Amino acid sequence: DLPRHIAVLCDGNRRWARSAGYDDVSYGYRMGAAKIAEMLRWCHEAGIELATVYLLSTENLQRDPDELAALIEIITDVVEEICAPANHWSVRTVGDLGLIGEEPARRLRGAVESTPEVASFHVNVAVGYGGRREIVDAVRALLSKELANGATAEELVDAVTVEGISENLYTSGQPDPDLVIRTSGEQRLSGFLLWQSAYSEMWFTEAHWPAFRHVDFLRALRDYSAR
Amino acid sequence: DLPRHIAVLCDGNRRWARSAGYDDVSYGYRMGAAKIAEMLRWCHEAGIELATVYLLSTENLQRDPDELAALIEIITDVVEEICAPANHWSVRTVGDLGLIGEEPARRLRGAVESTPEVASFHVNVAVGYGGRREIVDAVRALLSKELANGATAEELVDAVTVEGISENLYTSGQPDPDLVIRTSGEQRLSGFLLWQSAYSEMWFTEAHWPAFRHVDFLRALRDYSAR
Repeated sequence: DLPRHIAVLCDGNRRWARSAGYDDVSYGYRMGAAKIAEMLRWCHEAGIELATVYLLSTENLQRDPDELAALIEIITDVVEEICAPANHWSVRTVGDLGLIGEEPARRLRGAVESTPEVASFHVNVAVGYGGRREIVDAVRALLSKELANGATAEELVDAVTVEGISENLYTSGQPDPDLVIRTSGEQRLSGFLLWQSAYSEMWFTEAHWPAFRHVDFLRALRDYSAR
Repeated sequence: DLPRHIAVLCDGNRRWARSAGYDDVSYGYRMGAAKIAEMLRWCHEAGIELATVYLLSTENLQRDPDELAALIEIITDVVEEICAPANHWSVRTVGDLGLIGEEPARRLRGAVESTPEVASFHVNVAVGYGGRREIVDAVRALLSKELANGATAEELVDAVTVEGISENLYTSGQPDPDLVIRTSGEQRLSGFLLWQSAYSEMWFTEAHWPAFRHVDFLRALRDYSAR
């Protein structure tokens, strides 16, 4: 009836800013960041237990460093606001922080570790995230645990299961995404929460992320309800 | 401009049959089967190199046995027609044929093995297929091979890679889908070609599968191209 877990991909930050004729396209990320905060607030008040925001892809790391640095700092403010003690939200990083750089990773880890584990609203921040690699790391995690418990090489070949992989993903012990909000008219996949979102409802809007409004969010929820 | 690989999901058969007034939902499946044959001709003539058709999922295998019996008969005739040597189409099967009964397994496998290996047009038929289940089996094929190369327990733990899984799936050595077409307005995912379609375009229509027309197929290529 209500999504137990909503996943949001924020497409169209640069495209949005170019439409309005902003020469300086990092501006789009600032507005997208403001919007993420408002989205989490909407989710939170709607009664949704888990929201997963897409903050950074291995794709995004192919951008020009003059703008990537701006984007990395923006992501870090966003996370430090999500983790603010006044929210009392439980926060988890989904992805590798080994790709974003030393000082920002530090700031991000510091912020997320200060949040409670028990809460009524949970947020996953997807940073340094790729879906096929999540799956690969879940398999190696699974196979190290089996080796630690004393499995032989013959017994490992058969240790892999669908439950074992779920348990060893970044989103271990969480519900799978019930609804996947995709924006800027994008009907492409990104391999975001690739394994977990195998059976999620897709919802699309034409609006670019910085232009996403509460009225669009209620449309999303109604459409989910009506399916 | 134009897809190399189009994957198709044929939902709505039963709903279509009940919409037309039939007491027997097998009219929908028989009509879906006609539509598959037509679809494949369209792809071929349009210039598409690989088509993937989703014939039977592991979900579907839980049906009433007498309805599944009759569905699998329809699927078998579908594949036998697809493999007609007039076509000179290359056919692979994608999924566990060990789930559908021995006589259908034999008939299907002998129709496909009779098709050429080198052809201008390739067709995948997905029978007894599941996305997460396909990943698990690719992993176990991977580890099985390297054990046979005399790898140690701890060597197996590290052997799993993205490129290693891409090699051991049912779609081994084939291009990933560019475009994925789903029907009955279902904006779910159902894990069809989960790994391979991580970065594919999705195209949706409200029309049940047995109502699919050449014009929708044209609308799908037009949307794909303009994206």
